[PDB]
Amino acid sequence: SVSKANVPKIDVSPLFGDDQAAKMRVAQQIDAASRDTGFFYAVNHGINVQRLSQKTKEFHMSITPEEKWDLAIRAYNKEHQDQVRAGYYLSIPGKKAVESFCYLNPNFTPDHPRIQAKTPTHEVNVWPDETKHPGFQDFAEQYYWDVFGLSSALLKGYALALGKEENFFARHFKPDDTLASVVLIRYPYLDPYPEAAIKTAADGTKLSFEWHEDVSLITVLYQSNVQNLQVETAAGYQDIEADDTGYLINCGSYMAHLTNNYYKAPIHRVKWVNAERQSLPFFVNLGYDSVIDPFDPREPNGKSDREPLSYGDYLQNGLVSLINKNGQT
Ligand SMILES: CC(C)[C@@H](NC(=O)[C@H](CS)NC(=O)CCC[C@H](N)C(=O)O)C(=O)O
Ligand SMILES: [Fe+3]
Repeated sequence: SVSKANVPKIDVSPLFGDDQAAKMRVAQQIDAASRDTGFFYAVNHGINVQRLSQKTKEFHMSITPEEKWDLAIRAYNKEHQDQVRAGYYLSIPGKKAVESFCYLNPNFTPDHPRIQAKTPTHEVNVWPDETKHPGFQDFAEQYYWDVFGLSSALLKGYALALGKEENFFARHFKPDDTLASVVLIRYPYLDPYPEAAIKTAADGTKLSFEWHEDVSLITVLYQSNVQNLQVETAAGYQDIEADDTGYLINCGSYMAHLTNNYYKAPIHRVKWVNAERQSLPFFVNLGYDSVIDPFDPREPNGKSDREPLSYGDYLQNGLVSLINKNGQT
């Protein structure tokens, strides 16, 4: 018997306005969800997720093996030594079902100083041919700033929930240097489904992706309406209900670090379900030199003995660790 997680639906629209009391009431709900299971659904977010799902589908279903090779990250293409984060992540027929496309800050150009200095985790996005995928790059770049704006509002709610001024996190979340990423993940229907892409958990559950903590400040996830996520609690894993109109929100391990585990990074995993579906996370990352002094909301003085962690060092070590533990995606 698997129980269902209590994932509240929070109306985040006051975070875009100037009703300070209404923002505090949103902040309380974010606090409550972050201290409970760690997940909530953001509703009334203003983002056209229907156009998002349709444009992502057309891209996933029309891209050819030739274009996948030309866009592949260096894990699949030795010629692309500079693409570690951005590019296409190929499925392996008969072996690996999941495939995805990842892109970073569109402001990362050859003219960008972080690219000029060859700073790790900074890459220039690669895109498919415009004539083969008309308007895809325009949609994708626009979506990046749409979810950026939504994430900036959410960070105001998280700051207020912790008793800080509303720009506590958002001041480090800037369009010119953010390391945030969009990942357009396809989970295909396959008949027969390759058993090499199905992992069996310790409790017998069939998984597509094992347990993990998110490498992020927060994660802003859209998924199609197929139930798949489970969150770990002390009483075991609980199913997270699907909702293809809202964004699912949770903290990453950088939030757990700076709050002295007051807001934990929930451990979650992906159940195996043989169904064509989408998973579209936006990983809210700060700048390479972003540092937030850790604090403890439990203590009256808020003092913490945790070392400040440069976000760039956190992100580089976290992305490598996630590959070593859960595998190349
Ligand atoms: C759980 C979902 C968010 C999704 N999993 C994921 O997106 C998993 C676990 S959070 N994330 C990753 O592998 C890290 C991708 C980071 C990205 N390439 C970058 O350079 O920033 C899924 O459906 O598998
Ligand atoms: Fe995750």
